[PDB]
Amino acid sequence: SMSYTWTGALITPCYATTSRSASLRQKKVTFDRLQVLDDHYRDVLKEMKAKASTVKAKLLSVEEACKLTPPHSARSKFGYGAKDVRNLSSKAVNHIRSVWKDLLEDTETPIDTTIMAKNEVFCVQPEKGGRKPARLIVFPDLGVRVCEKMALYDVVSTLPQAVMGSSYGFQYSPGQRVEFLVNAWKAKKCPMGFAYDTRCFDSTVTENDIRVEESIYQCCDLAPEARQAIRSLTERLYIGGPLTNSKGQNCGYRRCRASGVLTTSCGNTLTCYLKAAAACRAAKLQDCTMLVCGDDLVVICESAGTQEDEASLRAFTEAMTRYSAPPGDPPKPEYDLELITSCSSNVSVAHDASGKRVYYLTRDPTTPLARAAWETARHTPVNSWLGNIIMYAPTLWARMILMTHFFSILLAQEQLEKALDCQIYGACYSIEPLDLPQIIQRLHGLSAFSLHSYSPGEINRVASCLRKLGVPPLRVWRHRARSVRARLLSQGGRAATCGKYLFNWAVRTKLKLTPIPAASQLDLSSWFVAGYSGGDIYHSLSRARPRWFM
Ligand SMILES: O=C(O)/C=C/c1ccc(NC(=O)C2(NC(=O)c3ccc4c(C5CCCCC5)c5n(c4c3)CC(=O)Nc3ccccc3-5)CCCC2)cc1
Ligand SMILES: O=C(Nc1c(OCc2ccc(Cl)cc2)cccc1C(=O)O)c1ccccc1
Repeated sequence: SMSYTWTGALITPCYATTSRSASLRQKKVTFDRLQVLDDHYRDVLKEMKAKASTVKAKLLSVEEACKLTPPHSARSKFGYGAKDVRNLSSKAVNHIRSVWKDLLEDTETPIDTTIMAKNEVFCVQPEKGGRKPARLIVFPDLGVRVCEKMALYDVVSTLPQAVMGSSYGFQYSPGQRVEFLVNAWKAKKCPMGFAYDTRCFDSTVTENDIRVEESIYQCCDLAPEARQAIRSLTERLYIGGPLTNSKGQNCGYRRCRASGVLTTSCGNTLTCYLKAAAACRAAKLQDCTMLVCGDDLVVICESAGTQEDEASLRAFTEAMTRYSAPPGDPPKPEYDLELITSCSSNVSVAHDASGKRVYYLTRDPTTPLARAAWETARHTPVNSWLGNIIMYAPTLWARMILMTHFFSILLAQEQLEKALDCQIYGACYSIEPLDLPQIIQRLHGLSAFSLHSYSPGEINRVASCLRKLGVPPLRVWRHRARSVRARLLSQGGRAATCGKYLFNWAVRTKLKLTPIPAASQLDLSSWFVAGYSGGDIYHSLSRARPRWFM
């Protein structure tokens, strides 16, 4: 069937992407799907289902689902918003219960969704091609979104790890992700790795793929209401349904993956892993190790020879293509771990204070810098700069440019204690900048504060990027950081900890740096568990048992 059909009504609004480029994207994502399954597919599926059978899922109460709703989440068209939901207002709660009852009673009627163009900031690079069109977001009403959490929050948080095990990428912090990749690479006699990029993955997801995902969720121990809600949500929402623009006009119809449903990440991860694990068998790849994050797939295997590796890679592609997962860019075999770009990141190595080797994840900093620039210029709902500091804390660019620049602004605005929202693995987190030393110590280790001996390739990439974007050179940043550090140190408490730990690199005479005693208390239990892209998930960071002296 067609992934999408359009009435012709425009995708109306609500360098950066806008609704004007939405037409160009619609042409790309609108196509008929051709899917052929085989024995490898069926075998992998049964193996996945057997592991899913060990899961016991819980039905979330109305109160629990409401607290998971972001405060700025889209308002319902039924006279209430995210604030009313979080406060457990009578109107919001009564509507949610009516939506739930309707899922238990109605098993067939398609549920309405809103289609909208995403406004994301990308960089002005005219050296190769032109500006990329806006990505599209498809989401149901706020009421349907709360019910999705009640039925599937515990499923989508628990089931992917039980099924895929160590292959589930969202169970890893950036440090654990590097540990997984390095251990996998060094485990092979002669290693070969590749990244597989699917052209419009959400559009390649067929209605059978969605029914197959349900067959996996149905293996959980579920409360009868959860079982019926999952069944009704599959037929009425996940399989497809009608599209409505921001103005209320009928836009068309969807028969592929919705980007803004709770099961988007989980379903995409399961589907990608299933087709890839089956394709690995068809291509007859040796001792495979996979790492899957939604549509992002990386495979580390045992090399069979340059010509053989090229041949097996074409065979994997032909299998993936049959499964309705064709590539955008054809996959390339890599014989260095540092040469693999996975989740827009690559492995690099530095040294700690004692000269010991330390692996970390980095990336080209063009887009993180351009987005941080937009964020200082115009106040945005999500602060990509904060998330980049959290995720890329051990990197040369996040320490010298992002940390320095934003701590100087927070010092000037007297907003260090002010909690800001950032997206990590699709979920929204309300974090206070003062908590950054503690967070970094937990996700990356004490070493992240005393890392040095960066590679020539990494230094040159950071330096070239700064030149290309008109950003002052690294020496200017070291000078600015010494002032930021001094001002922070003088303020005491958590602010001094920010100066001492985050800007230790900026001083000629480096400090000892003992572990931060309060970092243990940080409740990070809901941090590197699962992916919730388009899931509309929110968590405010909390401290467990605070000591009076902290
Ligand atoms: O000795 C030498 O040979 C050269 C020395 C040298 C060169 C330039 C400066 N610039 C400055 O002082 C000013 N800009 C900055 O001190 C500045 C700070 C951050 C900047 C950023 C980002 C960096 C990441 C966090 C968010 C801000 C961008 N740009 C920045 C410029 C350059 C810019 O203007 N815009 C962009 C656009 C896209 C991407 C990055 C940038 C402030 C007043 C006058 C301009 C300072 C020293
Ligand atoms: O979580 C981040 N990005 C996402 C993602 O990460 C995969 C991934 C990327 C880099 C590392 Cl080091 C490790 C894993 C997979 C799915 C969804 C999202 C998302 O957009 O929320 C995110 C947040 C702040 C900086 C950078 C990335």
